[PDB]
Amino acid sequence: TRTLPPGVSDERFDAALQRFRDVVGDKWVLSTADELEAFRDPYPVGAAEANLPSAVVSPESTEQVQDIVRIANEYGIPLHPVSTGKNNGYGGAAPRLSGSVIVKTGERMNRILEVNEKYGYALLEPGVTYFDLYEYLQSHDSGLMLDCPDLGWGSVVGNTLDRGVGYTPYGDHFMWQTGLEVVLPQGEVMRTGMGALPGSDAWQLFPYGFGPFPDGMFTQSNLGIVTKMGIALMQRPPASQSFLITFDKEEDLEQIVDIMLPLRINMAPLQNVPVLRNIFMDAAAVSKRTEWFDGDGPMPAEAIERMKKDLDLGFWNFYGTLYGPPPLIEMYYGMIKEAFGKIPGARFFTHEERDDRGGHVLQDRHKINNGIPSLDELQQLDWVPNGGHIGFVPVSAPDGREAMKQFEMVRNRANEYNKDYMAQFVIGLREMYHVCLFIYDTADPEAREEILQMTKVLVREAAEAGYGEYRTHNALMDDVMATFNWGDGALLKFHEKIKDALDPNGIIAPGKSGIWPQRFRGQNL
Amino acid sequence: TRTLPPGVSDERFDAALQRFRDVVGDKWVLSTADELEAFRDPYPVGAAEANLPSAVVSPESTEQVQDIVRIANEYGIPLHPVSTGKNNGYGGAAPRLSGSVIVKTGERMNRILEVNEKYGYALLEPGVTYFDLYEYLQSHDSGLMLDCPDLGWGSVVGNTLDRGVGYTPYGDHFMWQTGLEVVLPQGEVMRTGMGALPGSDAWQLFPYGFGPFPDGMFTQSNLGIVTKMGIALMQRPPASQSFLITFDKEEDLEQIVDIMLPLRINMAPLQNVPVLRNIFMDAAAVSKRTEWFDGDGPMPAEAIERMKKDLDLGFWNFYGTLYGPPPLIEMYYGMIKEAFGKIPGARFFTHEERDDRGGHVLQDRHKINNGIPSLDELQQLDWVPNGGHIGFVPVSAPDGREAMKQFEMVRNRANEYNKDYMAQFVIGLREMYHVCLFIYDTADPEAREEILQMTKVLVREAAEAGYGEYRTHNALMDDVMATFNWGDGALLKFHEKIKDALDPNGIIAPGKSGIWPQRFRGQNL
Ligand SMILES: Cc1cc2nc3c(=O)[nH]c(=O)nc-3n(C[C@H](O)[C@H](O)[C@H](O)COP(=O)(O)OP(=O)(O)OC[C@H]3O[C@@H](n4cnc5c(N)ncnc54)[C@H](O)[C@@H]3O)c2cc1C
Ligand SMILES: Cc1cc2nc3c(=O)[nH]c(=O)nc-3n(C[C@H](O)[C@H](O)[C@H](O)COP(=O)(O)OP(=O)(O)OC[C@H]3O[C@@H](n4cnc5c(N)ncnc54)[C@H](O)[C@@H]3O)c2cc1C
Ligand SMILES: COc1cc(/C=C/CO)cc(OC)c1O
Ligand SMILES: COc1cc(/C=C/CO)cc(OC)c1O
Ligand SMILES: [Ca+2]
Ligand SMILES: [Ca+2]
Ligand SMILES: [Ca+2]
Repeated sequence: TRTLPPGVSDERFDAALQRFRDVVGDKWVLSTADELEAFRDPYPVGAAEANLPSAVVSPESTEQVQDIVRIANEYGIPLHPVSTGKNNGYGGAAPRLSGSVIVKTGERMNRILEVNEKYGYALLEPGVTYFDLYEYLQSHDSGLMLDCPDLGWGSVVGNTLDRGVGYTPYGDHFMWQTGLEVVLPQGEVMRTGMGALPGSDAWQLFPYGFGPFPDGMFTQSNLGIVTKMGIALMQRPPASQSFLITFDKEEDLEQIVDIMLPLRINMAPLQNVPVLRNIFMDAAAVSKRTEWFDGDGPMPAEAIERMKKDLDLGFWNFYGTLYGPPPLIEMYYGMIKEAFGKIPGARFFTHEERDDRGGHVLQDRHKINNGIPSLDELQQLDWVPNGGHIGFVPVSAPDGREAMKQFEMVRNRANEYNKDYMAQFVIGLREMYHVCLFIYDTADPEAREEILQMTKVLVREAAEAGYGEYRTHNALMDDVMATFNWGDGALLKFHEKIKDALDPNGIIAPGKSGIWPQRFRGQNL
Repeated sequence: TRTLPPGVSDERFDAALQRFRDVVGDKWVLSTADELEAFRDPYPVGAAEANLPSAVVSPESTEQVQDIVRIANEYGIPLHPVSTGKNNGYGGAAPRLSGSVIVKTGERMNRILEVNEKYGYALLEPGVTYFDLYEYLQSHDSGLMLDCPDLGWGSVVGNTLDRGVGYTPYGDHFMWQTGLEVVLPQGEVMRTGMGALPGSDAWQLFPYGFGPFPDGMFTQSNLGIVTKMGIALMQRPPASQSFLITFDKEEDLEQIVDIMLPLRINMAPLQNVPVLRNIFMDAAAVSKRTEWFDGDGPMPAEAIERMKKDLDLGFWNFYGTLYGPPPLIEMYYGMIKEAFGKIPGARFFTHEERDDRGGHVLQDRHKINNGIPSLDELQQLDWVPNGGHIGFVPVSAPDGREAMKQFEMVRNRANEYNKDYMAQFVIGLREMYHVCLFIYDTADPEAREEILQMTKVLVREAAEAGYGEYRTHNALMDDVMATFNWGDGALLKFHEKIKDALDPNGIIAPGKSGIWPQRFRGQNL
């Protein structure tokens, strides 16, 4: 065929593409199947085609984004805005609504607009990756550090707008977000916070501004195209130390979480964001499945014990990092060794104590936790051939028995659909993100379908136990919004009413987070 | 004359009140001149009458709130929701729009719904004062501590909904707000975050839920009536120590702020929210103006010197608190002494070192910063007869020169309108609230008119320098919103579209933060 926006003829789409070319330059409008292939989900879900873009437009300026949005309103073209488009696990760059035009802001709006060393912040355009920001801070001998997710090729801005997270004390990216500039769905531009007071220098010093705080309405959202975003940057501490605790039993998870909470809730001695990764997650970072089990179905217990023995890891591996003067590091590490020492079999290693293959993960977290971006986690996709992943991430109370129950519910479905269960518990002050990566052969349509069906059952199963996900893939967005339905869907009704108010023609990423504007509500897609 | 809602007849109002009576009980609907006098602004601003309530309704439950809002929609009666209604300095309980009915949620909805010791949170109704919650924590041998403003008789919820602040590490109340329940302007009820997932234990554990993050839109806002709100509660540390640094010269302000920033930006050694108060603010807390000066206008230099000598305080007095094991306190306090000691005339005191009258402020801060509510600061209102105050609170970069120019700018105008300039800088990580309390004789019409015209001038002057206010009085909300006018007022136009979409009848607190629903837009008020 040719992929087209819903309701839009071949003819009117050709016209609108030429309007875009007049705004951005012919170079920067892609509309052919060979050109669009790189903007498909690199980790596709389900057997069938889905989430197909009709074109890709790369603007160079806030002004060009306005003009793009005006043209889109004139023609009823839907727009999916991305920064770097690296949302792998949740859809890649692909739109939720098939036929949408991707607006890749970060291809050319990729400039670092300010890094302020005195007050510790940055003012960024969407194309700035973590690597770009790191090389800038290194170049200018900065005293600041950034906060990055596991992979460095994403966007500081784009990750924030999906409320992603990293692992330093500044790991809640949306919390340290300060000021943004946004083009609203009919082309008007707006600045939040002290940016709305012209001549203020405090756009990136004071988040709230005056009046209703709106910045949160542009995260996991479709109320506009963000063109600038500010973010706080932490001073680098004078030293740091990273550590691993290996735990032998699957059932250790309960005592691990329970001892952790008192050590974490006051942000000391667990100063950073700890991660609790199972042996499958760690083995996937350093080895192929076939090294351990070349056979059929779920991995047997003896192969698991071989994994743990060969890598000298446990079933549960705790990674953390301490910052500050060396005496403060010694004391805190002492408190952490005494507390988790009560769990029989716990073994402790610093980042200076492990140079084997099993310690490759520890060395990678020691980078990530010190604001040094990395791609070594890509090695996880070599667990199986042509590997891809989807993120199933329920929220869990920092309680041992609730975690244990989430672990068991998920592994039981994992086995049923013949998929390994790799887990990374990402631990905040009072909440945990229970990251379930399902790694699968993207060239196998049967595997792709099992992944769709399995995660659709897990969304439902988790919700029936009172567990929701914080973030999800294009293919699960409707399902996941449907679980947040207290008061006969009051939350969704709220978002719809606001969407239709700011977006009367229904242009911006329809269906993002399950939020469709009037003209699409009631169809399949 | 009877105070009536705009456009509502005497007969339609009387029917509407009776319907209110059928919902909450006849006891809980005040409407006579005598019953209303107590709900007028206790610190009135300007000579003229303004902000008059037409009635006060006191609901017992969320369901009654819903019914109140439905009746209001049917009769076009505007509703000013408040919790305890002690927003003194900003209007008290008085509505922005005269003729509004106050919905005082806190009078009967005053119950603590949950205090969770393990995860450290509260779930509260709007009527829970800081004293009430402190009493609960004391009776239950709680290991938690709250965070309170200077006056403990206000609402934890209400203060949060105006983005008020306290002085412990949890001093940013909105940040630690986690979950709320709200009756939207047409009577439907909604829960944010994990509260939207039926059966989740995580409403007060994970703030964001899924999809766009809305809770900020209900702060300093008129998009609904809030009926429940959660907030995180910090663990009480094993020890604390408060301290006072006195600085001799007016001109020291610049050096105090510039030495302060590097000790504050990493939240250590300045772990709490330091305040920097001037000698008038400290004298007003412990003495009357006439103890220093009886006569003509601004206070002369000899008299200021008498206050400093008699109270053993400086012109600028810096108050902080340290928390933790005594080794840590001592380390941090040694760092604070070594840095600020570089300013000639700096003098240092811990809370155990001063039992004189000048030390009463230090001892009050020592309570506040340890989560112990107080009404001692009410004494500042005895500076002059029939004392009242208004909060003019521009935001400042944490920069000595910026602080100095704000100080000079406000003092010049204070002099010009024959008022004393009481200052309390409230110091965040990257920003300062420059609290300018103007204390005045509320019974004197010319004094009230001076307050109105001086602060009108100050809003305009500050914004011409690139400064805005974080919070303001009823009388200044249109002037302050008007300064945030980047891109031809994009911010206010964004808020009005949301306002008109969730409040089609224009019911909830019209004019709050200068946001007026369409049916009032264009008129005087
Ligand atoms: C092995 C692996 C590990 C991972 N680890 C982590 C981790 O530790 N933490 C984590 O957070 N994620 C993690 N992820 C997920 C993903 O890699 C990152 O979150 C990634 O940074 C998101 O993609 P991005 O930065 O390119 O954002 P984008 O793809 O550019 O944006 C994501 C979404 O935000 C919205 N958006 C983006 N830009 C705009 C804009 N200008 N205007 C409006 N809306 C916009 C759109 O909805 C878009 O689809 C991991 C993924 C994998 C496969
Ligand atoms: C001497 C002095 C010192 C002060 N110090 C401080 C200080 O340190 N910190 C500080 O923050 N303030 C301070 N203030 C300001 C004020 O006294 C307090 O902030 C006070 O706690 C606010 O009043 P309240 O808690 O009763 O809230 P309320 O008056 O009950 O509510 C405040 C506002 O929030 C909104 N609101 C409240 N409840 C609801 C609801 N249920 N639904 C919808 N909207 C709602 C309304 O717009 C309402 O007017 C001070 C004032 C004085 C005079
Ligand atoms: C903490 O959030 C995430 C962490 C991770 C961590 C992956 C490491 O195996 C992945 C994600 O999406 C695919 C996330 O959203
Ligand atoms: C920090 O916020 C405020 C502090 C204060 C502190 C007053 C102490 O004199 C007052 C306010 O409004 C009147 C505030 O909004
Ligand atoms: Ca338990
Ligand atoms: Ca009923
Ligand atoms: Ca300076």
